[PDB]
Amino acid sequence: SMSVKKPKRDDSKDLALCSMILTEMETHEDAWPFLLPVNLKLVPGYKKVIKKPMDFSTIREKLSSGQYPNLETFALDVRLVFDNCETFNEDDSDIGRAGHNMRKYFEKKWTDTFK
Repeated sequence: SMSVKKPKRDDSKDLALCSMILTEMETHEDAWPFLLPVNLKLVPGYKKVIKKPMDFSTIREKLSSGQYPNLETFALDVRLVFDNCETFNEDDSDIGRAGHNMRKYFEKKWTDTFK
């Protein structure tokens, strides 16, 4: 509350560390469904159904330009990518499996780097 704060966690390395995680997600062999925005002209139903599209290149641009206020808003966009994927793709599909795999890969790096 006013003049009452928990001890100050060092957040000075968070930007650099989120960048490293994102590099690792970018270079994963199963990243290909997520590297670029879904083409809303060429994929019927995507625009109407997925209210907040997100992809790794859009996260990269947001990260590089100071549009994440803190590490939690970064994680929320990464998770959005996988939530979108599950909304539109059957579990038993190459893309559906890719999304589950990448979400696992992310959540471990996230825990190991920050928890």
